[PDB]
Amino acid sequence: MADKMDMSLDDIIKLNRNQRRVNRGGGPRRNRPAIARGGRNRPAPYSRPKPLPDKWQHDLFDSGCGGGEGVETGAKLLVSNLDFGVSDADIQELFAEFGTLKKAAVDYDRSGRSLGTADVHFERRADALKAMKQYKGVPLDGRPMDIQLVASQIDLEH
Repeated sequence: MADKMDMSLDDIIKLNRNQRRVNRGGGPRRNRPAIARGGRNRPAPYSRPKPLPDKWQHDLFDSGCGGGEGVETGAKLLVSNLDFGVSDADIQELFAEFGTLKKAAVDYDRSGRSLGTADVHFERRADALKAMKQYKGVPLDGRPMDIQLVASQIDLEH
């Protein structure tokens, strides 16, 4: 067997499969309340734990959080419907007309080059959602204007 040490491996099989790693308690049985270490007795007020019965959404982000990275919940708006000479300040004035703007600068897109398409950034996702619902489909010249949300309200996506 190339062992000459354990000798009876069959014994190991039985002993190791029926081994006990905690002879100071434990027991894989559903008889005694399994508090584990710090479960149950921690969030419980006194009567019973309250997992937030009026939870508006869910524990997607958490039951309650308040952090970030500089972009705690930044909203990126995509906009497309202009001419060519559209600059950052230009489209910024535009979405300012659409509300308090933080930053908005233009991009060059699938149409060859310039078109007015821009990146609009706000701190609020709903403001962006309203933006991408309200102004989306709204005619502006011979065609309706485009405005969609990216990396913002998409936090629901899992």
